[PDB]
Amino acid sequence: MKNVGFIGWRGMVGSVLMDRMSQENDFENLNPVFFTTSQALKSAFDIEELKKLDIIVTCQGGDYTNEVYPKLKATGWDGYWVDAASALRMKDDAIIVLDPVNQHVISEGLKKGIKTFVGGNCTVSLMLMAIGGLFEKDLVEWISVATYQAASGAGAKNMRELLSQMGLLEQAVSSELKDPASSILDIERKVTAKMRADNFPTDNFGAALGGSLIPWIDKLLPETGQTKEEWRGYAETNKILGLSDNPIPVDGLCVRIGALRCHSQAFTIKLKKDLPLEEIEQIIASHNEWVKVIPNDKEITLRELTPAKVTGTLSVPVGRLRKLAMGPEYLAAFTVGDQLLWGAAEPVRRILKQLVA
Repeated sequence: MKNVGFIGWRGMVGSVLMDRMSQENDFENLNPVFFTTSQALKSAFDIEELKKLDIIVTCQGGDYTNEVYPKLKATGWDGYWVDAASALRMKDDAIIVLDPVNQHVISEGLKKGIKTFVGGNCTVSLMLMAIGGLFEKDLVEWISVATYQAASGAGAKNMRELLSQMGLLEQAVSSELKDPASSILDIERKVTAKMRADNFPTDNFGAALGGSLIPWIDKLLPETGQTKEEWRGYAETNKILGLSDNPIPVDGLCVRIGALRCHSQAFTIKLKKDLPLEEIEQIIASHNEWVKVIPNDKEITLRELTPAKVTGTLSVPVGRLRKLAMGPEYLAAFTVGDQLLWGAAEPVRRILKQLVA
C-alpha cells in the first residue's frame, strides 16, 4: 500500500474530502498519514517527514503550496503531489484533473512522468461535467457564460456572512411580515435601509450579498478586462481538454449570488453544426452517469434544476435546452452543480483512487 499524506483535511474542502473518502471506504486502500500546521500528528512543514511519502494530498491553500512544494521538489522527491488549490494549475509539469471528462489526458501524463495533479476551477469543472459530450464530439465552437455563484467558493466565513445578512434583512421587518395586511413598499424600504446600514456585515464580500448580488469575483486582469475567475473559463477548459494549441473560446460574466454551495450557470453554446434537439439531449446525457437531462417542463425544472435540489449531491443537472432565435446552431443550456463536490473534493478523491490502485 501507498503511503499518502493529507494536509488541510480539517478545512472546508478538506472536510468534504474526508467525508467522501469515508463514504467510499478509500482509506482501506492506502496508508494515511495526517499533517497539521499547528504547534499545539506530524508537522506539515517538516520536509523530512513529507519526503517519506509516495503521494501528498493537500487542501490547505496556495500560500502553503507555494512555500512547501518548491522546497520538497528541491530535495529530489520522486512522489505525487495532488492539490485542490489554484497555485499550480497552469504549470507545465502539472495536469488539471477531472477524470469523467479527461481520463485520456490524465492517463497520458501518468505515462509521460507528470508528478503534479491539480483540481480544476469549480465553475469550469461543473460546466464540463454538464455539457462534456458536446466537447467530446468537437461540437463546441464557442460558449458564452453567465454564472450564479455560491458563497462557498469564497470561503467558510463568507457562507456565515451570507446567512447573517439574510437574518438581519428579515428581522428588520419581522412584525410587518406576520401581518397579511401590511404595506409591501414600507417593508421594502426598511429591508433596503438595513442593507445599506453601518452595522450590516459586509466585511468578507465588500458588498451586500443577501438580497443582492456581486458581479465581480477575484482580481482584475488589465490585459483583457476579465476578472481572474472569468479568465479561468478560457485558460482551464482548454488545459483540461488538452486543447492549449487550438483554444475553444469560453468567456462571460462571473456573478456571486445568495446561494450556499451550488454554482449555477446560464450558457449560450454555439455549435459547429446544426443537429436535432432530441439528438443533442442524448449526446449530453450519455457522457457520464452524473449528468442529468432535465426536460423543458415547469414542474420538473422547479423540482430538479435548483441549488435546493442538488446541494450535497453528486448529480449535475442540465436543462432549459432549446435553440436560440439567433439560429438552430445556437443552444441554450442551464446547469446547477455542488461547488464542494465536483467543483472541489471529488476530482481530488478520484485521481488519488487511481494512484493508490
